[PDB]
Amino acid sequence: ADTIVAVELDTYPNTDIGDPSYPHIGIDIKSVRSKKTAKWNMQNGKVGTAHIIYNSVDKRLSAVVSYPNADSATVSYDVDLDNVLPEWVRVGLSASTGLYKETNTILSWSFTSKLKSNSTHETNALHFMFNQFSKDQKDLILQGDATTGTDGNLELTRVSSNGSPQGSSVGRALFYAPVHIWESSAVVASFEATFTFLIKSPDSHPADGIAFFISNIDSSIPSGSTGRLLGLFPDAN
Amino acid sequence: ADTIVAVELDTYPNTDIGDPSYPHIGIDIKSVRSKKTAKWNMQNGKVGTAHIIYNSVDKRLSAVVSYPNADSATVSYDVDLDNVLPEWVRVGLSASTGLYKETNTILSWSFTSKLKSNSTHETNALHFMFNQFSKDQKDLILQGDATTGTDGNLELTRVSSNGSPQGSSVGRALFYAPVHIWESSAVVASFEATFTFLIKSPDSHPADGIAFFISNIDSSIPSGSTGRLLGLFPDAN
Amino acid sequence: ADTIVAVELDTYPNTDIGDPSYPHIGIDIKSVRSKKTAKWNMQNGKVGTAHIIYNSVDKRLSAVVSYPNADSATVSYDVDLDNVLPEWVRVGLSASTGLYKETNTILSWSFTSKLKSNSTHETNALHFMFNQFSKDQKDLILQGDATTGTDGNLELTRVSSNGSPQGSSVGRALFYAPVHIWESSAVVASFEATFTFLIKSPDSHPADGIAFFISNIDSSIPSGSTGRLLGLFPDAN
Amino acid sequence: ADTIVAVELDTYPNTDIGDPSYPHIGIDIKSVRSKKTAKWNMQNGKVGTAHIIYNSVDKRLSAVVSYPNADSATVSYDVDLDNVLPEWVRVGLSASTGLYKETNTILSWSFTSKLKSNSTHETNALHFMFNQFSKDQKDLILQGDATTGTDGNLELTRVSSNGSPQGSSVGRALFYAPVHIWESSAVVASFEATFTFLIKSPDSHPADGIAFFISNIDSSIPSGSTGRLLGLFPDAN
Ligand SMILES: CO[C@H]1O[C@H](CO[C@H]2O[C@H](CO)[C@@H](O)[C@H](O)[C@@H]2O)[C@@H](O)[C@H](O[C@H]2O[C@H](CO)[C@@H](O)[C@H](O)[C@@H]2O)[C@@H]1CCO
Ligand SMILES: CO[C@H]1O[C@H](CO[C@H]2O[C@H](CO)[C@@H](O)[C@H](O)[C@@H]2O)[C@@H](O)[C@H](O[C@H]2O[C@H](CO)[C@@H](O)[C@H](O)[C@@H]2O)[C@@H]1CCO
Ligand SMILES: CO[C@H]1O[C@H](CO[C@H]2O[C@H](CO)[C@@H](O)[C@H](O)[C@@H]2O)[C@@H](O)[C@H](O[C@H]2O[C@H](CO)[C@@H](O)[C@H](O)[C@@H]2O)[C@@H]1CCO
Ligand SMILES: CO[C@H]1O[C@H](CO[C@H]2O[C@H](CO)[C@@H](O)[C@H](O)[C@@H]2O)[C@@H](O)[C@H](O[C@H]2O[C@H](CO)[C@@H](O)[C@H](O)[C@@H]2O)[C@@H]1CCO
Ligand SMILES: [Ca+2]
Ligand SMILES: [Ca+2]
Ligand SMILES: [Ca+2]
Ligand SMILES: [Ca+2]
Ligand SMILES: [Mn+2]
Ligand SMILES: [Mn+2]
Ligand SMILES: [Mn+2]
Ligand SMILES: [Mn+2]
Repeated sequence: ADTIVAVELDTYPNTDIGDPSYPHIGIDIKSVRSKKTAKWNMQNGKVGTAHIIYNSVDKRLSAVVSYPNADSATVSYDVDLDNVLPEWVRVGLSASTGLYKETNTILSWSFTSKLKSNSTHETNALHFMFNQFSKDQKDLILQGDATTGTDGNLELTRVSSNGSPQGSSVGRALFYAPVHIWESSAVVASFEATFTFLIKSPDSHPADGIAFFISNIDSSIPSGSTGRLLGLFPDAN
Repeated sequence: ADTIVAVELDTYPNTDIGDPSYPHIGIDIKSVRSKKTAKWNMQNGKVGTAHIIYNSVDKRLSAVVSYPNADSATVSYDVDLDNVLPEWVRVGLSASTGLYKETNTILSWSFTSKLKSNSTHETNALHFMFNQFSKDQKDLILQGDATTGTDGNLELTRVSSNGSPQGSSVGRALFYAPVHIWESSAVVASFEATFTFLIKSPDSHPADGIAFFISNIDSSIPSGSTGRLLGLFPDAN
Repeated sequence: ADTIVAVELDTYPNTDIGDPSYPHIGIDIKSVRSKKTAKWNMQNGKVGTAHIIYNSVDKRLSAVVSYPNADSATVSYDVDLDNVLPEWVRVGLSASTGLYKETNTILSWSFTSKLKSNSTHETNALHFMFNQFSKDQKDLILQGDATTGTDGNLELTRVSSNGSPQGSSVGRALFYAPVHIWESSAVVASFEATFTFLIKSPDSHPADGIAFFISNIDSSIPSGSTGRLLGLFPDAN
Repeated sequence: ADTIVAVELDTYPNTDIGDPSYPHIGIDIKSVRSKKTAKWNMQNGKVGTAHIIYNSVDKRLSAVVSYPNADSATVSYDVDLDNVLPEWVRVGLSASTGLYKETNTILSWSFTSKLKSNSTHETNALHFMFNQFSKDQKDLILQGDATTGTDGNLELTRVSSNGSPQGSSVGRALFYAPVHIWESSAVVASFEATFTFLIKSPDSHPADGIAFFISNIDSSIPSGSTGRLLGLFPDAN
């Protein structure tokens, strides 16, 4: 299977698999059962912002999710990515729905990664910023039900003609170029990601969530990973 | 077949195909016969720097090549890239040798492209910086004789284990991710590229040169494009 | 006597001193009488964007002003800044009103300057971005009627608590740190500036305009430089 | 007195005031007696690099110092800068010598600070990079014995005409523009600083060290702060 490290914006509580009894943000390391979570007050129909950061000095993965004029939610977890992910990876966004649904619209997404060599202290870096998505975005790899173009946004999951989100949907978008996330021969390594989203649902219980993830370069949506699996894992192990 | 826009650092004069009688830098628009050139005092064995810039406001492609403590060579050409290249392209470096040779070593390469929407005025951007190249640089597509790893450098053309250049060689390196170079519905579009090189040759007359180029995404080294064709064109038309 | 280089967004035509008979954007080099102008379709009440760029390779100062979903206006002028401005300067925004008025509200302002050494080929750079202004913005030098705080915006000229513009007003805002705009020992040098503005007026003829300028570090609003002088020049010579 | 937050590269152990019995790097919060330290293998005559980082999500100040092809030293400390420093500050570098001496040469220095609004989620930023220091660097405030120009470097402490470092010297360099380090109404605040240095001494025990610091905007060298006080504190409390 693929190797996944992700930050999830979980909108639906699946208490039988470790989720707390309320929407939450979490840090997932090779498992959908978050290693750490924090309560999240998701606002249906409002544009939110998620910021993820990691640096090899502290080797701590943190994330903060918030809405304009509102208290934010934050979660952090100490993890050595050199022992979890392959040297080269691809980064992306994923989302899913199951019995319950919601729109999983991405309005913007930026990412920056830097690697400083230990031998010459020279830096290698990558940065990309999307504030508008095109109908034919060649620098993005769309998987599953993900689509771009409508209103210049990226719709990770299926949305019908009348604008209603569909259930049992899963979709992801990965940046085309592989990213050198870590190198034993580097003095300092770090990355940051930011994305704005719009989660809207008709029912009282929206599902299932959105996640920023990092994985092996040839990663694909695990078959049947709709619902609680967030298009990231093959099972709930 | 391929669509090419490039800035050439032509070290060998091929006066039979439009080249001036001296090393020069030039702007090539869909043809190896530069639309504009400038005399270049290449210094065999010294590390040089090349800077290329373009913006849709002025629709002018300019380049400056220089060596520390020496007069620089500059060349500019008016050109609307919207009417020359396809919307999406790939950027890279190319180099070749023929009867005569030279090392076509790249010590660093950076690139930045920005596109501003005409509707929301928001910007999309891409930036990458290579100050060290590794044996397995996954975010680079290597073609022909290009290799990476030795001394953390990118050798565009064939060189022995000691550093001796070989003739009849051609190689290119392209950034993995496609770049959205121009968009009709964009207020301003621009890009810049910078690369440091080391051209060293044992013979009196080195050849054939190095070039920074922009092409269709599926661009490949044209058959037989060694020597004077710099691995960019199929013929000298 | 200050040394001024500026890009003006001239809303009121003063034909007695060289202005064309319509709103326009122009490049002013040590004189309010623009060296080059372009027709500008100012839209009263709407937020617009102005982008200014200059690079030592081409030695050309260009600017583009536009409003979402509308054609833009562009003006360019070839000028060697090392022969016009002192090596060190301060950058800022200025605006004024006279018999007629308008709000000269700045919603955001960014600037980036780079100087690359000719001996070591290394670069010095400065970048600042203001997407929100505070009541006490310590990194900004406010002159005349300029104030910060109201709705997180920078009001260059006097406005009432409700938003009504006042006549006979002049104000400027300069970045606190001096900028090394040019250095003889530099291979390449360049800068870019961007700002969003909101010009609204109750009368049929708004005045007088907004300008992005570069001046000697100790520059101040010339005595009586309200109205047509845009707070930049002592007279209309 | 001033309010100081700093990262010290302490080359001389003063065990009577809390220093460990070996050169070290430390985090100083309003006191020369570091809140946290780490063993540092300083290499006399070699160019080293220091990287400092801080972010409001983890509220952790970290620093890493190293030399090419050698293990690095790292120190991290939990601290909420919002409760230690004033809203606006100035950043700089300081160094000193006492009975024993060393050259406290700075070859490069960069800094970046970002503040994201909680009501608009828009960010304000500042970035500066010095790879070359000029004899008259107007964007730098030099204090005490600090000088610039010699070989394009910044000499924090006095060096004789023969190139020998002098004892009982103290000097600092602060960036001209004040920096908005924290803002209650900001969702995320962060900053990073990097600088290369060259510490050389004929002595068997060089002294006293270099430090990157953040202080009140009107900060000046405390009288008599040579030696173990690193030009940052008035006493060793
Ligand atoms: C029949 O009940 C079980 O299945 C429904 C529907 O599950 C699908 O839809 C949800 C929401 O989109 C996805 O998260 C799932 O992966 C499926 O795709 C669940 O809603 C039920 O959950 C409720 O009951 C559980 C058992 O007590 C509890 O743990 C949950 O937190 C929730 O209260 C239930 C899921 C069984 O795994
Ligand atoms: C026999 O002479 C012709 O061929 C040689 C060798 O050409 C190959 O090597 C060069 C240098 O690496 C490459 O640029 C070519 O593409 C081939 O790979 C050339 O050196 C000769 O050029 C000289 O003579 C020309 C006159 O015929 C003159 O125009 C050139 O400027 C140069 O002085 C020559 C090339 C014929 O096309
Ligand atoms: C009495 O007329 C002259 O003065 C008025 C008022 O000038 C003040 O207000 C304007 C607009 O805010 C500022 O630009 C000035 O600097 C003063 O502060 C001007 O409006 C008049 O201009 C008109 O008439 C001119 C002469 O025919 C003509 O050239 C202008 O284009 C305009 O049509 C006039 C200005 C004399 O200098
Ligand atoms: C007489 O000894 C005391 O003073 C000398 C000189 O101090 C000055 O120079 C040093 C080095 O440049 C600076 O750090 C000081 O601030 C003064 O400017 C010190 O070298 C002595 O230190 C040694 O002895 C101490 C007492 O046992 C010990 O704690 C130190 O670690 C060191 O071994 C000494 C300092 C008294 O405070
Ligand atoms: Ca869940
Ligand atoms: Ca040639
Ligand atoms: Ca006018
Ligand atoms: Ca000490
Ligand atoms: Mn969960
Ligand atoms: Mn040529
Ligand atoms: Mn005018
Ligand atoms: Mn100490």
